[PDB]
Amino acid sequence: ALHPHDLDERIPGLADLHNQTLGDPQITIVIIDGDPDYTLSCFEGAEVSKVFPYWHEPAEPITPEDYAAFQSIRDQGLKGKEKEEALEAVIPDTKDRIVLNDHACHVTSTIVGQEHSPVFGIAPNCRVINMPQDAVPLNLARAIDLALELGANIIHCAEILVQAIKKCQDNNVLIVSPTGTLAVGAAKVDGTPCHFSNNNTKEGILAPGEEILGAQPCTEEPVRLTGTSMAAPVMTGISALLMSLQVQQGKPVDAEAVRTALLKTCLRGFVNIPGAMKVLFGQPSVTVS
Repeated sequence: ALHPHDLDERIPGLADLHNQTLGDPQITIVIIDGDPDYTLSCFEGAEVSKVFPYWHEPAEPITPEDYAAFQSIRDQGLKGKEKEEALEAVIPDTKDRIVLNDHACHVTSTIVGQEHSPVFGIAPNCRVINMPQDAVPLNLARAIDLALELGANIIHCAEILVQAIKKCQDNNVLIVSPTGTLAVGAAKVDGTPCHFSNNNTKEGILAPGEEILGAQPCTEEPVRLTGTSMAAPVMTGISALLMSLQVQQGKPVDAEAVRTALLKTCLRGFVNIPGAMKVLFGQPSVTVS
């Protein structure tokens, strides 16, 4: 393991893939989520930039104090109604945007956090564009059309929408989305599916979604979170690494090859980097077909 990663032990083949690539700046990931905090050191040296949807009215920046309030409530481990009442007591008007922006920090750090920082992401060397949505199907469709125009190889999300999704597929662009295109479910620390983890089966893959380490706004201290939307960025990173390797070998980026290699090798099952590598760059067994 030339680049030890938190998930090496939970993801067979990750260390070996990291040994070959940490990503390529010709691979662009567009993240449709909240507004992440680019002052965090995990983004120091990351190829990150923000493109705000121009059709949104800009929202007021959220204070560090508001984030600290949210983070204190999380750190306390407040749960159902207790958590709701506490958020309402202190950040009633900003809690919803904070959830989204907090999620954006975490997801983005999982994908692109720099090695040796508090968050080492799956693909620290890929180009990442955040397209923040916190200022707000139609809107998502508009975001996807913009992401395409921005040069996305991968669009990470969360009738007009159905067509926008098809346009991605028709144009060699991978869509990654959590179950609640590559659908991603969440595995427990031991590889089995989390109970909350939600066509999901047909075109979906399981990945670690429990106790994933990532960044939170306004502080250098990382936090471990659990959910299918914690597992999706892991697959976005893996997918970007596999695309990076296509570029490394002089070959063209092929998003559908990456997607099918991952699915062919619990939904469709747990991510199998070694099997997918064999399909993409080796000599796969006919039995995989």
